[PDB]
Amino acid sequence: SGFRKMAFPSGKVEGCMVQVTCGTTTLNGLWLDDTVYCPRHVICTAEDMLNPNYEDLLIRKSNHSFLVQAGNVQLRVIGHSMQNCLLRLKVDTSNPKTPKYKFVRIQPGQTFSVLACYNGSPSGVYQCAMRPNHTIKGSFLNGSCGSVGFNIDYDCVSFCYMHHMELPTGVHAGTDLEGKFYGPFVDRQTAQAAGTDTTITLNVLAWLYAAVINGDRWFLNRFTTTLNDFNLVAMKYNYEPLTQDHVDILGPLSAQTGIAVLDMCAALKELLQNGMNGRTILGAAALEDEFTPFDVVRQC
Amino acid sequence: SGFRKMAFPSGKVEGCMVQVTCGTTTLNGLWLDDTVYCPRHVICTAEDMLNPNYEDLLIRKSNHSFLVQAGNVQLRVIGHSMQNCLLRLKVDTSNPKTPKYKFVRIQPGQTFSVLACYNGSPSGVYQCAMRPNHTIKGSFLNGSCGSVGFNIDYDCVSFCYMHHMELPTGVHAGTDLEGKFYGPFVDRQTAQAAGTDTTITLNVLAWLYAAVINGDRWFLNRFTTTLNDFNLVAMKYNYEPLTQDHVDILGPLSAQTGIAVLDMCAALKELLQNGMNGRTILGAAALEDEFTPFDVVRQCSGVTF
Repeated sequence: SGFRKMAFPSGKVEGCMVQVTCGTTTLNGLWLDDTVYCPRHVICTAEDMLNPNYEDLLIRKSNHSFLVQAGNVQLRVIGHSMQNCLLRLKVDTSNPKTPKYKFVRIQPGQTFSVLACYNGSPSGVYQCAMRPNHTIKGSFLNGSCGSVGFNIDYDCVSFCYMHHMELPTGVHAGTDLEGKFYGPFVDRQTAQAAGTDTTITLNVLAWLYAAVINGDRWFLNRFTTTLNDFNLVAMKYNYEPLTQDHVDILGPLSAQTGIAVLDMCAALKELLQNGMNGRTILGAAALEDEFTPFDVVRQC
Repeated sequence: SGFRKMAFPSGKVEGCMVQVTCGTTTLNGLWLDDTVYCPRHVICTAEDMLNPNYEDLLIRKSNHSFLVQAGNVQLRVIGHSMQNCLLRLKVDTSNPKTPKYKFVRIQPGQTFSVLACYNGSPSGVYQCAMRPNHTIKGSFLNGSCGSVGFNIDYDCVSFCYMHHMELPTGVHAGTDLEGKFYGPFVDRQTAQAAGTDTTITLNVLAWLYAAVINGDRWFLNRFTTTLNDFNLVAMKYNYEPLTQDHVDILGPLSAQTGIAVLDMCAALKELLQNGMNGRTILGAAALEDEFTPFDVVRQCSGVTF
């Protein structure tokens, strides 16, 4: 009955991780059935990343150029095709561990589990949220490229992210499982930057509801607010504006705590204005926003 | 790379999770080769939790009393025996997913990952620490009893925790995989409470070396301290006394940054006396105490399994 940053169990994804090498470059690939997805920049080398032409680089590559490996075993790549920023290699072996899966594109503010990898082997798993500026603040040392974010519903894995690169600020950028980047980024060593990021207002409130559900109700107050006035304040603090939609989503949690949503806004409003009094919420000494209402409901 | 709180990949432990039932009581079990480990209070029903005689209740228990399930399939239990607060069920089938493994008892301040399960099916994995008062600030709903905690080494899974129960505090308590409780707790619905917690000073130091490694180093200074002086401060802020033995466990991290342990203590000392000044460390508004010296080497030196 506590509150941990939880990830989905990583098992189904672990049995999908492989290693993909081209010359001196190695990163991670996701092996599903007879297909291996990985970031297309596994083909660039040195003075390529300096704006390269992937069509041009790919056409010059042969199926034997790709050294794919599941543990000891190489897998024979018997075909390929680019799809936006991914490579979709074909192989002569099917992965018997392939779980029920689908590809989904995820909205900013949502969360997922990341199984970080290096040379095809799992290092660790962790939960995070897609920032509103489309970056993710993960733990990603060079070589982790091709790690995947995923969600798990019952038996079925929804892949939503593959890591590609780190930005200057030190945050990370990637694509869905169809090669589409998240955010206005390109896989080239051109100097790009993160859009400004806001705090995920919807998540903070869910987190605050999770505090209450756990016997922590010190931040609560008696006043209320309109949606209008809460936004006027929250946006001053670089919080994302709040929509009636966001309010409804908080419906079940309010029902469960008895605390009205705008009242909880009134609480957050006060927390934003008046520091935090050195007090802690769920052990945190700042406000958390990498928890969705779904998550809170799930864990609590 | 940022710096997150990572759990170990849970696949190998997922492969050993099962469902154990005695009448109405359904919890989780750990299936290794032909043994299933679960908390012995699975035998209890209702007010048996109120100080029960496990020795006598079990004497009346018969093998087929136990309903053990992996996925849809039933695992025939063909024998049982108690080991402190655990049941050891014998089954007719060796677990084909049994990983290389061992049991170890963990010490206060050490960390590990928990795979929280329900009806023998995993729901989530997270990273927590064994508190100084011998509790764990976990996340458990009812049904999670039998959920296990582990660390992985190369290929070898080290099981160190099996969840039994929650305290009035909202914290959690359970055993090593030999049935031995952590701290002074017994598996009975009686009146037990956790002692006051302290901040795991060793870990906070590790967390600070971590920051430095990531180039987050605004908090260092050109000064040092003694154990005694650092301890006279720490203890005012409810930090655990740092021992010479602790100092040695930081050796790898102090060598990799070339910053002496006592030199970092002096910086910690000043963080305590002067707060953080609105600034952050690894983006955190506060000091982290649940990353071990080991966790850091691991996560900052891309170690896989």
